[PDB]
Amino acid sequence: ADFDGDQMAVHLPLSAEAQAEARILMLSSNNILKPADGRPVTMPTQDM
DNA sequence: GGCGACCCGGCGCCCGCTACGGAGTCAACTACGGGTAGGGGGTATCGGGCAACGCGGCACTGAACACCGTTGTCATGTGCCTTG
Ligand SMILES: [Mg+2]
Repeated sequence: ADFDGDQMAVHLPLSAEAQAEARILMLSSNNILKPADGRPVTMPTQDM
């Protein structure tokens, strides 16, 4: 997702189970490593 | 005469979402006959508006008895005086 111009859908987990999964499984901070080859993907390089 | 290419048909698909324009189009006819449906007309049936009149507590009716309280009342008992 570059910032040239891009829209991103936002979805709402409703049930207690859904927000539980989103809190535990689908969290942004528990997916540092890319599943393709198990290397970091959450440290981009453009500016920092 | 099954192999064989080849030929052909015939089919199967062809990243993701939002968000983003409108446009809308060429050749019968009449007669009948019914039946439904509308309209108003009139009619039986259901629904809305009022004071007595159901109640009840108690209250008055005190009236007529009852419940103590009272000073009415009586015939009948002590104390002093007179005579045996
Ligand atoms: Mg982009």
